[PDB]
Amino acid sequence: EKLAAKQVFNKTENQEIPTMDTSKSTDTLGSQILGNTMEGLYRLDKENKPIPAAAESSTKSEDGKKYTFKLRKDAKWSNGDSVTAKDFVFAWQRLLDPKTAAEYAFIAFPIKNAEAVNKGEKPVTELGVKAVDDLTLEVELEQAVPYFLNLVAFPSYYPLNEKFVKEKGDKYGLESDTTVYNGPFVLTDWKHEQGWKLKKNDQYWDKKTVKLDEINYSVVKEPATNVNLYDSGQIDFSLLTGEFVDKYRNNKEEYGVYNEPSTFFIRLNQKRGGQDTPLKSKKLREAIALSIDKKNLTNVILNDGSKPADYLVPKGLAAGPDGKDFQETFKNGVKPDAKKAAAAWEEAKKELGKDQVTIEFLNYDTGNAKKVGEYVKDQIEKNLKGVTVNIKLQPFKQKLKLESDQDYDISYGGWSPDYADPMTYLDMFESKHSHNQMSFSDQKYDEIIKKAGGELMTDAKKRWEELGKAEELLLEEDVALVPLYQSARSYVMKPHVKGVVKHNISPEYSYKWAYVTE
Ligand SMILES: [Zn+2]
Repeated sequence: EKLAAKQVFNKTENQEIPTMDTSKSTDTLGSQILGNTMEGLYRLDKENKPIPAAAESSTKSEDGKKYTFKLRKDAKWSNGDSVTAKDFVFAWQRLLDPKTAAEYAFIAFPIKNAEAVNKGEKPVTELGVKAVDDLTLEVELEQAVPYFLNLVAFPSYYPLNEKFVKEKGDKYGLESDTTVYNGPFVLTDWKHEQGWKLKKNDQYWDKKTVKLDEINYSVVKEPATNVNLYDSGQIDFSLLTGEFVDKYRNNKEEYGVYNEPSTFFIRLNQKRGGQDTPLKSKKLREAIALSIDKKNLTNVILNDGSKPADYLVPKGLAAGPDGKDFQETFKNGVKPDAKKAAAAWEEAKKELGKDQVTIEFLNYDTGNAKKVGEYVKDQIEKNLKGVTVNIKLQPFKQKLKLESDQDYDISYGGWSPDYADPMTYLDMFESKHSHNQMSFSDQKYDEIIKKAGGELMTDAKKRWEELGKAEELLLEEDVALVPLYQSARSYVMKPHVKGVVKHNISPEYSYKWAYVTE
């Protein structure tokens, strides 16, 4: 295993990075690039376990509500500034400051006074996080969270250089030269919708461990172009979907499958801007959930190890107090049936006072997402005779803004867990939660969801049954959204590229331990 001369890793992504502002990032792509150009207090190691990163150690109080983090004196930002505990004070106050309008403010609510800060009841200075020293960060929690060292390894908890963010203002995080880096790599040559480079950060304290000199990224939206780039040696890595999986499936040196605790689904928006949509109809939402044969979607279109899913909480995310997987236990979801779909759609005509309906289907502009869109559109139109579904392709940045603004009717999207617990899928759909984005509201659901939260440390077992009935109320009774599949990424990786880590929680990839052999 001899090191090569060129420590260069070439890949593609099929979207432009939405933003490099840590406080406003909502998505797995920004998380990937931030998770390689920043460093939180902790990071996930090669087997997804939280280890000291920007902190060199941490202590946990008797009652589990106070944390003390000890930082590295030699840690520096890419502009030469020392990484201080005040960078953690600033970043966390900025994520929660109402004026920031951060859609991920909620992931910091475990911090003391965080939700009061985000509501605007107390000033940001009351946030349960203090810089006693340049190298000592103490953090007070509302209550004990056993996976808190995991949460500080999540990108929304990454630090920020206040002086740099204040100087760049509203340009902060939109450009590679308007972002500053405390991670293993720096972001350079960020050509919007084209590509960007990760270069080894010479100002990083653990630069001795980083072997890659650069990771090159191109935006490529067509799987056929990705297979050509890989075969010609232009790139070292490619996801595989559809017919393109068949060619590589048998190659034990290069082919892998990433089995992701992650699900894709159709969002049903009940209120577009401030006007009701046909999706207010419980019978229409039921009819859309019954009309999609998911077996043909995953076995022919995806073709990559993805499993059909009637459930939202993915299999292998978390296990209960008896060690049984959450999704194997409850097996929640509506089972598709074309005939039940028709009969529920007949009922839906009376609820709405219409026999013909036009719903806009919001979709990614990538090659395999088009085929998924056309399949679902053909399934709904075929089984709900009189429904017109108009597909709208959008790039990811623009698609995420339409969703957060609720300027859509139905949307195809996916959720990657923020933590190894079903609440990361379920909490989204409580009334007025940041990521509902479909004006779905059920008082029955909100009560059960928030009961499960204080209960984890007290009555963990009752909580497990509570969340199972809550997903049941959400999928089968209310039919708030339509799950499609549990994701599994097919890929090829060149044999000479070693040590690349796939994670269950974002950042999805770490490259700091990756190296190239000959
Ligand atoms: Zn290579």
